[PDB]
Amino acid sequence: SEVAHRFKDLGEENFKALVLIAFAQYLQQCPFEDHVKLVNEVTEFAKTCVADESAENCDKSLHTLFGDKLCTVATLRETYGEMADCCAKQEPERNECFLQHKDDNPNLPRLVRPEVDVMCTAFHDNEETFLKKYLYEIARRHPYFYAPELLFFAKRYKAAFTECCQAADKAACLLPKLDELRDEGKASSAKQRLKCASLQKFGERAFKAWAVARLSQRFPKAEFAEVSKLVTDLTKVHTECCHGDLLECADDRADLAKYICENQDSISSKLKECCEKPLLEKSHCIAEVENDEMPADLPSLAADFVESKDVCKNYAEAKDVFLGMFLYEYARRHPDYSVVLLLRLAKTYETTLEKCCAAADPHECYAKVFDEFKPLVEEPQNLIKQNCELFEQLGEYKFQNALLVRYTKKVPQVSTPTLVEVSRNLGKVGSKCCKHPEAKRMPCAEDYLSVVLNQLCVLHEKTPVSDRVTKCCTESLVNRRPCFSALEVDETYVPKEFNAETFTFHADICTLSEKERQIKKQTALVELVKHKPKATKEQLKAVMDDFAAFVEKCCKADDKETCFAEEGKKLVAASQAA
Repeated sequence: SEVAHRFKDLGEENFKALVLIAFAQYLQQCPFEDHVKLVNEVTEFAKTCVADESAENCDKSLHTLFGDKLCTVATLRETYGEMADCCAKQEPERNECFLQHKDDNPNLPRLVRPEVDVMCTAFHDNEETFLKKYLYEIARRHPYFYAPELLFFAKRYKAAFTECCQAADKAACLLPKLDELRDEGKASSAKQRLKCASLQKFGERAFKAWAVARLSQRFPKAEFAEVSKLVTDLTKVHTECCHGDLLECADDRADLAKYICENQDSISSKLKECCEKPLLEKSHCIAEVENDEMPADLPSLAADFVESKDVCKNYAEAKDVFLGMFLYEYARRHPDYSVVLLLRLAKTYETTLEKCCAAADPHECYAKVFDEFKPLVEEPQNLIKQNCELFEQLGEYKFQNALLVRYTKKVPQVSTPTLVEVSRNLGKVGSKCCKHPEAKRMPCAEDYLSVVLNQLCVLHEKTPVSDRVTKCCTESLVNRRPCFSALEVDETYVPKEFNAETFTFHADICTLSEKERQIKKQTALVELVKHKPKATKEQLKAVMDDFAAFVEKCCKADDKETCFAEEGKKLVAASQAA
């Protein structure tokens, strides 16, 4: 009985909660009230199996069980359309299908939060339904959210309400909290999508190279045998979470947090503090702790990898073991390199041994490897340096604007919603990393960038429109940023004259937040570029400022919606002329 074993391992509580997330990530357009019953039904089942492993269907694979239930409601296409065909199939082709349909940008109502009073009440009336509703939405909206981590945010989102609802000034206690979780969930979300993308599009070897270089930077004191085992289990944890096996993905992520802690001394010292915390906080901590200190006396790399006359011999026997070794070593000494930079050097190295380990004399041709690493190391350091400066000058909002134009000119074929989302996020690299010593910037930076880019890649992949995007995204995971950074203004671009309406801002813009308002301004910026790419100097940065004026002005003209529309009509003529 697997659901019984799993049920035992996680406790009714988290079992039940994880079940809701699996379903809600498989069937996103499905109603909460429905997901609630199905989970209730699966939960009621689980229990009979705990009381008797020999019961009726207690021997089924979780997917079999989990899919028949999902299908008691998926088989209706006048509501769910395409999803019905997976229910036509069987495990494992059916689960395989389900995953194949997870929507990255569902056509879902934008979630708005009710007043603080409204919320705090609901919260007291029934905290369970209140939090169920949360897990539900966060999950239907972010189909690849790391199941285990979601249970953590859940915990944190609960205490916000508990604490803040007793507080004297509820709204002031709370608001900033819901703002922190919302903000930090998105980042989590994005980060995991990248782990699944790895696995799924590029495969396990890809992911392993990442986990090797990553753990190694974080645990430079840990042995390879050690770091290797962690890399194996970390890989199983994300495989399961990314291929829909969420209960066991949590069960295993627990075990790892336990092992790590149990073998604390041999991994890292910065761990002490996480290993005393409650299970969900211990895995989050461990998952996000800082890098340990580097060993006092570590050799010179060149010795075993470029000087040793038995490098090719060693590389040939077990390449992947020897190659992990290089990365592990190379990584541990440079926590100032982006992980993708690291993997780029491993890849240079690998191919460098393929070529050299067959040439007559091997020693003389690979003797130059680190010489090849060099240009690979400058470019990124020079790009973060360049984009940080621009940041201190323009400030965030404007910076994003510059990146919008930059990326819009680059990949014009792309949906506006997207260019506005990805570019605002690309933009956010400035406030995240430029506040670090020239040492910490590259790992913070480039990696941030990759997580942003993989966001595009998946939003674009849905509805593919530009080939250069598909190219840069499919060509190799490790070279995306360099790829996009390299692209230049698409001259093939066939613009769209000028829309009469899409530049008519409406009075209600005055009631939205200053965040959204920038998103409205920015969206039109994007549209601008998509009509006049050819010549767009500072002049653009100038036409944008009018609209900001136009809004600030017309939002306070005591008009009858008049000047908002009527000024717009004159100003759209002003922008078309210029």
